[PDB]
Amino acid sequence: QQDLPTLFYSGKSNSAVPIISESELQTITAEPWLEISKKGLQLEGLNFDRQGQLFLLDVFEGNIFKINPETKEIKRPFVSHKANPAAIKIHKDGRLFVCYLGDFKSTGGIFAATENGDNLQDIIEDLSTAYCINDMVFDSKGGFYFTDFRGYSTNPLGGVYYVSPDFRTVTPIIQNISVANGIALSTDEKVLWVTETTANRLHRIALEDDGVTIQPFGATIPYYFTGHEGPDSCCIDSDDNLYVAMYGQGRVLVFNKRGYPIGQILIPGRDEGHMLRSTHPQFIPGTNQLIICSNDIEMGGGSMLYTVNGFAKGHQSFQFQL
Ligand SMILES: [Ca+2]
Ligand SMILES: [Ca+2]
Repeated sequence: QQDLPTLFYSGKSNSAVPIISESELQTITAEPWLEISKKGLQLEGLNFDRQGQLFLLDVFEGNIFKINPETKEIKRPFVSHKANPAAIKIHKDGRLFVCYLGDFKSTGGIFAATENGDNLQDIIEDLSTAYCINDMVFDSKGGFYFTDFRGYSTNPLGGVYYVSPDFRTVTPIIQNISVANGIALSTDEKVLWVTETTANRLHRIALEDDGVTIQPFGATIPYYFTGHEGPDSCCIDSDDNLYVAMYGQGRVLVFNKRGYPIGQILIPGRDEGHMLRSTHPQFIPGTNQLIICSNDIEMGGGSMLYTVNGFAKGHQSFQFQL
């Protein structure tokens, strides 16, 4: 697909530190790519495997879907045995890691399994930990950072934690976050991006070489989002731009490597209150074609994946590591 709405490095989108308002951002409207269901499913957790196949899920029913981007064929290999799964991150060894929220209070955690639902492993046990995990991102060593999705605006119970490659140690990276949601590592893995949903803030965290210590005055707030509900999941491209799905806003915002907004992707029907639940953005491996999932549960509609071409090709994350 080459005739898809595309984002270019023109105007202020090509500036290192653009001074601009959201209404002035280079904007494009996403094209419908594939309807998952006529029924309302809370789509989330987009992630491609080493073979370029798309894996995603729906929070409330816990269905795990596998999609052939080429044929548009949709399969449903298995259903999560844990309540409210919210993200899927594929390991370099092929396993699917599934972050779940549980009861939203503390019964969340992370489990791993084959693409067919076999060999269920408790990476982060649910009942023994207070965590309710929404997303995660693997570093090149096999360790990973995850977001603790808890609390609300003035009750910052959330935060970000790092799990060692052997999965035996959990280390706090940054805490006192009002519902940490989205998370991403820069291409050099020295910068961690985190979205705080209930406070509408974007966090940029500069890390030391050990991957756990924050550089002096290294955790900052480069951007204050606006509108109900707030920032959700995010991913980066090979140019270190950050794509942030805005939950309840029917759009995705794109920031350059310095945390400045350079692009905006609208979901068809948002003005009328449709498809406002845009939750996750992800690139088709080896290309700059972006997929975005959203749903019309609020308006009694269905679940749909949308698409556009981003500023650059998707980044080669952990599952694509050789
Ligand atoms: Ca837990
Ligand atoms: Ca999310």
